Amino acid sequence: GLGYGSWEIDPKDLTFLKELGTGQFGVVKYGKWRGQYDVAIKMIKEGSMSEDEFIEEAKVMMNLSHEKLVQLYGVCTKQRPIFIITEYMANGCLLNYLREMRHRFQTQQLLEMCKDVCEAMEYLESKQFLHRDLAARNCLVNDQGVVKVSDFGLSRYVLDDEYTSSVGSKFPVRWSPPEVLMYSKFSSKSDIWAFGVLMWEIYSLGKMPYERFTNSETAEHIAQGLRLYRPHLASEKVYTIMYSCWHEKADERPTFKILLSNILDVMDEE
Ligand SMILES: *CCC(=O)N1CC[C@H](Oc2nc(-c3n[nH]c(=O)[nH]3)cc3ccccc23)C1
Repeated sequence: GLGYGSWEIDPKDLTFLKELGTGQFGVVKYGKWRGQYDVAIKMIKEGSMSEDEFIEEAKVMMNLSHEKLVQLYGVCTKQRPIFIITEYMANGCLLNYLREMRHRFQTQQLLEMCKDVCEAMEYLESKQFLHRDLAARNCLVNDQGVVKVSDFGLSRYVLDDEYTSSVGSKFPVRWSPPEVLMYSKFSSKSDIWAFGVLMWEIYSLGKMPYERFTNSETAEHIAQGLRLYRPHLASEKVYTIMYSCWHEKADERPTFKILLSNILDVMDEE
């Protein structure tokens, strides 16, 4: 209506139904838009986010639509705190989902989770959009068990310096290639590295990568050319795919298109 751009949701159209959890920017709630449509409502804690830069980028993120990307519906801008309105994912965080041993996953289900994420990332790569923080903690699971990539590019708007620089206490060291840790070289190939680590998280049922090491020890390990090794649930062919993501030379890592082809080959063979 009158006072609203295409990227802007009237918060008066929201019904709040359940508290889901709290993350980086604060509380997430389940609700309805205009009485009918399931939404997630992220209440952005004051001072957590570069809000004007985020809102400008929200316009670009609105046009990123792929069935394996958590859809951005819009933002509630006129207020404190602002709200980010997204596709509701009833089964929550992929990391928590993997750690629930009751699911008793088949390796075919784990490969489907890798394929879901890989389709999302191939789409983002096709639009020259980097995720910049790909990990199981940034994937969500819907009521049908479909995995979707969430919070793509949002790390750019985090004001907490512990999260944003390589030797920050909250930087994702364990998902980062050597060139990111050594001189902050972000590229398509740092998303590829992260995707390899996400495949390892899935096949490890949500173990922490390098779980016996500190961030400092992890950085030294990977800089010296040492790597994660094969999760017990990963076949030789699955391990070959995740390992291909960790070539010391970034230009020798595959694309998301090549990874998707390799994952579809294994699905057919295994
Ligand atoms: C692993 C990530 C994490 O810790 N979270 C805590 C806050 C969030 O919880 C959460 N989010 C959603 C959701 N749906 N669409 C979104 O953009 N976020 C759904 C959901 C369902 C059940 C429990 C938590 C939860 C993520």
